[PDB]
Amino acid sequence: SDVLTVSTVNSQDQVTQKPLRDSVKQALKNYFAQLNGQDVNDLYELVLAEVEQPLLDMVMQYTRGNQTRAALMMGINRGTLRKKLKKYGMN
Amino acid sequence: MFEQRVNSDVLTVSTVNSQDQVTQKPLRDSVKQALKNYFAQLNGQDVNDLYELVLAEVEQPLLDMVMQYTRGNQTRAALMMGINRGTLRKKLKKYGMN
DNA sequence: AAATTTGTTTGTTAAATGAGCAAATTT
DNA sequence: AAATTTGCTCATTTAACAAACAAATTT
Repeated sequence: SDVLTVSTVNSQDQVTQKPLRDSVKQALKNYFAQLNGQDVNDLYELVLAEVEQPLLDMVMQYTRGNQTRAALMMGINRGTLRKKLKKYGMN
Repeated sequence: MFEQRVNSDVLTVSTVNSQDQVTQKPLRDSVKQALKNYFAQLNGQDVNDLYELVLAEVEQPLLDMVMQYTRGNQTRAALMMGINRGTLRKKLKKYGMN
């Protein structure tokens, strides 16, 4: 049914799968909670910043540094991929 | 004085440790493990859409959550995400949030 | 009766793309 | 020594943008 998922344990020590989208809902339920109406500004860039980096690490780890297969896996262009590598100084 | 909160620490999730103790790990680690899990279970099948897959799994709840916050208001939501109100309206359509 | 937000459009800017190449690098 | 990937470039398609503004809505 749904492919991006993370392991959760309940009080009965049962491990169990739960979408990543549910974790993001939580990270942000929390983000806002701990603000007290202080303006947010760049939340799109913030969330994305934190999602691109682990995606890039993990697909470069998988494709043994091969930038070319990485781009093909992710479905982005070799250029794009490089640019993003510079952005996070991952090169 | 104020204490440093690194960017990893700004979006965080509730994890339990080897001592049955609740603690806040970065969201980025949850993304890392989602993908680890994902590769393990792939078994040499070709992939061609992993960016668009991760993006969809992430934008959908970023949107869902921000529009709850602005009690449905598209203008503030776009100001507070940092994107043009047109993109926002477009992304919202993309997932039928209207 | 405001003030704001929506829904839609326009022209402009910025980003992403594909193709091409020599020169490194892996095979 | 052949095959592939890198590190550029250029040019082209596509997305994101800010600025409008009448019509609907919320204050």
